[PDB]
Amino acid sequence: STGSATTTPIDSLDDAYITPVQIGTPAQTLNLDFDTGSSDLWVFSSETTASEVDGQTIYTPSKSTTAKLLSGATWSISYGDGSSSSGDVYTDTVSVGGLTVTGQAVESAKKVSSSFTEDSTIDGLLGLAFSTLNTVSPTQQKTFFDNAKASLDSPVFTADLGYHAPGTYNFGFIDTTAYTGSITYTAVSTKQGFWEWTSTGYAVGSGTFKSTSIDGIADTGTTLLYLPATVVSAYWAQVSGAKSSSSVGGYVFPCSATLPSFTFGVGSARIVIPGDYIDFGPISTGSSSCFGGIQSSAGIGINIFGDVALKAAFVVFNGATTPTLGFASK
Repeated sequence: STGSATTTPIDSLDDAYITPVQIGTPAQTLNLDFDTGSSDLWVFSSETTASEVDGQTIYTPSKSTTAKLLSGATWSISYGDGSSSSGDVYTDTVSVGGLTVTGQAVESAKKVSSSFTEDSTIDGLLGLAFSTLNTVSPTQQKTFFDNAKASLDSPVFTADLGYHAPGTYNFGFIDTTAYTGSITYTAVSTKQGFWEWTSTGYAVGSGTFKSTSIDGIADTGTTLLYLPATVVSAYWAQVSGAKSSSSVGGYVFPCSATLPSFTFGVGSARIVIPGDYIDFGPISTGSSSCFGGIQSSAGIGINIFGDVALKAAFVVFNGATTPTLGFASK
């Protein structure tokens, strides 16, 4: 089997991407944030605290003939931006882009933190990291990809995120029309439950490439590119007026700037992030100070190849017995 679904930016900055997911019988379609950095599929629901729902589409398990309470199971998760959610668990039929999993754990939110409430366009998350990170207790549950894997034509999914435009998540096949040149594959460590890999270095603009190992995670659920302070300083030093602002919470730059590109290494291959992808616009409405898309990972504890990096590439998440990651230009 295979699946293919379009993923759409939630706003003009590509702050996140949503992908329609069919849950239950008859189908209830919710727009979920596919997140290769976590492993829980959770949704706004009929059980969510009413004051914490503001415009989201909810899953109502009582209206699904295939929903079953997973007795005794609870979940609770916290994300890297400080947001969180928790609740109980159903199993139900879940389909993405024509690919169907029966008995998928659908984690129903009883509580969500303020930033989720405020994100009216995100109806939940669909985790695509390794199932060892799934938070369901006392019986850990498998991700959608883990459940679908055996049935897929090939045990892979791909992320093809658009810049200020829709893109595609495919399951079970590699669309050889969706990228240019060849796919370069690179080793993955699953020791921390992430799609963790090591970039071979970087360049700023038209500058020379610096060969240096940068361990980090391919994370579709994180907006920006978070890299070591040395790398980030070298980038922003090429933008007149750019500075790190403690009050804003990262590097800002004059909105009048033309940003240089940023290149990262994948083995001997190179992915180029155009400067425009690094612009996240005014820090507040009407400001001439703009927020940067490359930020320091210092104090996160891990480097994160988020959407800013991933949207510059066609990315293969290869879930073979020994997982790997592939990157191609597009």
